[PDB]
Amino acid sequence: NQFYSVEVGDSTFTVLKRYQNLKPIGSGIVCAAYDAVLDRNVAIKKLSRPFQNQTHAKRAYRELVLMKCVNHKNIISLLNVFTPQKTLEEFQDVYLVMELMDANLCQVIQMELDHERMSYLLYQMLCGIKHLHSAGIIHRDLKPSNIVVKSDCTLKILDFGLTRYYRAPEVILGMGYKENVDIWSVGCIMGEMVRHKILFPGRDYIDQWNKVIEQLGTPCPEFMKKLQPTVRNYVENRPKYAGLTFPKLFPDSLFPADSEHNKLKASQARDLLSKMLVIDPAKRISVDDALQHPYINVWYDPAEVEAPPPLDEREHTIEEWKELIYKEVMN
Ligand SMILES: N#Cc1csc(NC(=O)CN2C(=O)CCc3ccccc32)c1-c1ncn[nH]1
Repeated sequence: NQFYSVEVGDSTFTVLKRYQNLKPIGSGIVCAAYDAVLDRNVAIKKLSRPFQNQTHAKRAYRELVLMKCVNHKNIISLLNVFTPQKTLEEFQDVYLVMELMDANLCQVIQMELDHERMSYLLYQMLCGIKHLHSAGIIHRDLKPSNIVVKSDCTLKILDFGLTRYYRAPEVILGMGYKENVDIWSVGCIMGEMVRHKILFPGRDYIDQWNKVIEQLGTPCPEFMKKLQPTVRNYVENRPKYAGLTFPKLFPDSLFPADSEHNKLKASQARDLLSKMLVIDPAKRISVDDALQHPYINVWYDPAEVEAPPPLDEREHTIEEWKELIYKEVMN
């Protein structure tokens, strides 16, 4: 038999013999191992009875189908998909072996970043988001914990979307959305790279909206009327805020600006934040326009952005789901 069992913290990883010296980075649970066939490190993800519920089964199938479908240098790639269980009656675990990077984007927010590396990181996030939007996939739940970094600094994205600090007002207020809903989430990550404090740290959905209007200000009347009247009632009732200007939100001291190059790049950065951190999606800058911003466009590469783009969203019983995933694991 090809596999071998190894104990890792709580769970028992029973992987192939090609993967050796596993190291835990979990929560699915994630292990970092060495592939002996490919001669390089990989990331193994144990899906523990992934068909356990519709939320689990729907996302896991979504993450399966899309990764073997999509192929980008900013969305992590699948290298091997397998299961130790031979039959469907025995089927219990799905292992997703996929490309390994060096660190998490949270680990990066704890650091001082020069404009050169920061604007390149952000550029990369936009490239993947753009390419996802061209497949008809809008992420929505974009977060740093779901973005991985190499010591390059090259960037890749782990998940495909759908801790809540990075969701857009329209997502929070159930308005319905469009492509540029991921420009909000980036502006939350960019501003966090600056402050090092999380921008809108709300304990609940209602509490999080307060931390938006305190800093940015109560959105325009034109925006208000597009809401669910029942929800619109609540927002129109909340106190009015003048909304602090972006120099006051991101003061001089935050940015590295000792040289003239840095001084210019600091305003170009704040000019970007100001366009991304907008409450009304009708006034919020688009991915296409953001890549053309003087801060970002210095990295532009059509070979990456304008790359070729590559089924439904249905309910299934957990008996129906099982077979569905097993089918796509056996491929
Ligand atoms: N799936 C998958 C993954 C494919 S790659 C990857 N993670 C990385 O590449 C980088 N990374 C982390 O992110 C967590 C911290 C960490 C420590 C040591 C080595 C890599 C990582 C993951 C992952 N790590 C944690 N959850 N998911």
